[PDB]
Amino acid sequence: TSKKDAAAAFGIGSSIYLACEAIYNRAQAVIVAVGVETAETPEAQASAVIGGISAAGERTGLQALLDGKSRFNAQPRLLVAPGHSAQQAVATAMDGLAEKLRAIAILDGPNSTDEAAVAYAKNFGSKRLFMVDPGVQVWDSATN
Amino acid sequence: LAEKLRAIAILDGPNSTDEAAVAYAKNFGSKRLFMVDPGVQVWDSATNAARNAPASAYAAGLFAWTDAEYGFWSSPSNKEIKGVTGTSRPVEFLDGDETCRANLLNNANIATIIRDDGYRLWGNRTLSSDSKWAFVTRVRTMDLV
Amino acid sequence: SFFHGVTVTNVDIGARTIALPASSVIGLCDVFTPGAQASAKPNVPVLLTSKKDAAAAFGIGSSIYLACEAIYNRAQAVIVAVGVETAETPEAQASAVIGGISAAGERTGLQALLDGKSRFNAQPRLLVAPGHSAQQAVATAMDGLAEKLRAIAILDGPNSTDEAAVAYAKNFGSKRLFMVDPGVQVWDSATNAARNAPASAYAAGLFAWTDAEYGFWSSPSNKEIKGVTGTSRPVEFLDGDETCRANLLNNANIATIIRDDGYRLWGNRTLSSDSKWAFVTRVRTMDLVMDAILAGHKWAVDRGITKTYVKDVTEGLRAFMRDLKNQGAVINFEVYADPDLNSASQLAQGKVYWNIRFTDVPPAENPNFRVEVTDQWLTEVLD
Amino acid sequence: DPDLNSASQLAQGKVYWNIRFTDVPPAENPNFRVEVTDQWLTEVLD
Amino acid sequence: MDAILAGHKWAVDRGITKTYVKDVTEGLRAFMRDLKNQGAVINFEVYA
Amino acid sequence: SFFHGVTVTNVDIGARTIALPASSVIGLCDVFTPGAQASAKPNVPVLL
Amino acid sequence: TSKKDAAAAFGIGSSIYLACEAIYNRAQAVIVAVGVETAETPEAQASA
Repeated sequence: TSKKDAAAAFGIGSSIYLACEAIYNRAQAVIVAVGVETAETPEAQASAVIGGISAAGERTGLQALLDGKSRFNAQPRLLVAPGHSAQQAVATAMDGLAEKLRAIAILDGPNSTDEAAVAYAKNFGSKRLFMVDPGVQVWDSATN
Repeated sequence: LAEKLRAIAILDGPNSTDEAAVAYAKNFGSKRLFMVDPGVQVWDSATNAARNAPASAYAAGLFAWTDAEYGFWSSPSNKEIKGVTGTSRPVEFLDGDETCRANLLNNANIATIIRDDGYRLWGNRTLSSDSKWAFVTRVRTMDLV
Repeated sequence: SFFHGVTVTNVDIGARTIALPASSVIGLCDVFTPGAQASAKPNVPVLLTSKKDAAAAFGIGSSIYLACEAIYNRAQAVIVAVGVETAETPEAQASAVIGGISAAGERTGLQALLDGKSRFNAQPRLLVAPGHSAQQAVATAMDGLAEKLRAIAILDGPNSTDEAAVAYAKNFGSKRLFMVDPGVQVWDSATNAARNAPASAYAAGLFAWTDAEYGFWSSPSNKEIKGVTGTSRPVEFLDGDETCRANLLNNANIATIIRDDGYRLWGNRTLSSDSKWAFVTRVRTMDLVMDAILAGHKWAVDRGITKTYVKDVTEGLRAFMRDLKNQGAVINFEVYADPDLNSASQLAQGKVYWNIRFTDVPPAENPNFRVEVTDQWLTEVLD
Repeated sequence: DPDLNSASQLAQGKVYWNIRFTDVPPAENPNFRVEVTDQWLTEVLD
Repeated sequence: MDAILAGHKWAVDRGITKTYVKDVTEGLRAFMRDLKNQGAVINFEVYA
Repeated sequence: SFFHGVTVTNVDIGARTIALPASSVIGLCDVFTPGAQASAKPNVPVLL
Repeated sequence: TSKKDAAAAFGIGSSIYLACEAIYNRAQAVIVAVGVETAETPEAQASA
């Protein structure tokens, strides 16, 4: 529920705290953040964000957002996986998850040319998908 | 078994070209048979890559979704298939051309997956030799009333 | 108990909204010399949206940048430009402009404009091959291409005498062919002199300017051409002579560029054999309301023919033509589901028929005035 | 059932009824027949 | 006959809408009315 | 299923307009002297 | 009836849970799943 709460939970400087910093600098919001461990390859990173169900019988990746109402009484309405939603597999997993929550899954296309943005937006056809193409250039406090 | 339970058996042919799928659907000349030929390409968590799904359980998810939102009297084609990152042997349907290989597959009473990176179904036809029962809406509603 | 609890449903039975597909995308295919200053491969389509982007893709001074400079100095349009390489013989130069398909199944020449919607979401409506449309081989393959895109393939005849243009326009007889005969004499800043332009891209910018200024239902046949300095082989239109040299080319379905300093387009007729599809306004408005309906009713492909389905397609089709009628595009209309075709057998096969009759706005190419003197009111100066 | 409910079968004690219904067909081919006429051109006079 | 011929060269490809014939006629009635109260004509009748 | 999809067809059943071909085009044939100042050939037609 | 019960009954990595994940990602339905063991010969896996 605050910017200091995200740095206390996920550590300051992580790639999900940098998304909570992006939200709390503009609005005063309430985030149900999942947080996954950093996988080795960018292929196996998409396994972590999509997730599924663990061997212990528990949802892991984006699927754990369905516990937002049963555990916090906060059902999410904006589904954001920043950076990983540019992959076709994660954006389709968040496509059907946005109908299990009646949420608006805010996608973001690839940061390449505009031809590769219309070719990416021609894959979805779903009414609960909002796509923001151009990559924002923001100041990094780590690498200055 | 579909005549016993009054169900609709959702089939799927091989992942070869259309010449091998039309020749497979000619064996079936009865209703309660729904053919979805082109294989859905889905992402696998084990190999961390794409996997050719048989695309028989994705039409079943589309059949079970349209009965919740629209109803059992509604055809599940022109509705979005979700969880799909593409189609093995991608089917062409450009604007309205009858020369496309999508309409050359629907004329064998075979539902297809047509859009760019495969995001909807295409076809209402069952594999029936009767002109009356050549609709998956009429077979689903007669067997339910 | 089918369900024990609250059932909140979204019925989704309303009428939809039909929009127009922007009517102003220009297909271009002209030669250029590829290298380090040109960032375009010599057969792929490039989406040029500005004058600086046409120079960064094809290079300054190329024969296709000079056609993009012709459009962007008159209008502000979207150019889907292909670009090709120079052939050694002009007999085999027409084969590179037409193209066809490659060894890898990729369309190369003018056929690459069919990828304009699948790649850039911009389907071209003006098919312009400047300089190469004077050959009959390119223009026959551009008319057949204009039936694939529902476009108006803008031609330009040879810059010889007027009989060479009448004999060139006799071959076609197609309603998607708009021909501008006299070659524009334009300033060339590469040689610091005045060259002769093929006068096809200058009429392309006139079509794309009136769509942004007066609408897609408006003929460009009275509007100014900006970039020119004159006209090669000047044609004559004096005041009101129906036997002028300019009017005899419009009578042979050929548009012209008439006045001193060459600043008017004159002619709104296609090369149509039928007198129905003569005006380029009626051909343009028909392809725009046949493509808005086709690409706007992709929601209604398996919705189920109920009584409220046909009633909410028609009332969403009536509102499309009504929003065109007060806009000025059509005069009146009559949208109605056909009772004589929507039988109980045709509905059972999944076939529903709708009729959209309408009248377009014809361009007033000949306003007559019948002036007379009389002595009817002569006894009115009496009190 | 009009052709089966006979007086000779009423004594058997077995009357017949028919349940017919017309199912909603999916609109798999929504044709549009759009034409350009010159009927309302005289409407442009006042 | 030359004021009308050289003064209506804007209306060569405007398109026949209801406001076109309205504003050519009512732009032509004002030309003859400005001739009537100037003294050139006595009366007029301009109509499509 | 002979076609699955939207079918927009222009039926093209209007009544066509007929125009008058040419009021006065004058065919001429009289003698002349071909040479330097005369740009015509002594048998081909010349549109004047 | 849910994705948890389809993974509790058959386990992840099973070919029938991959079918149940295909249904529950799109709809929310009741699945009567049988589940069989893998046969060696594919000529008799259809008989299984």
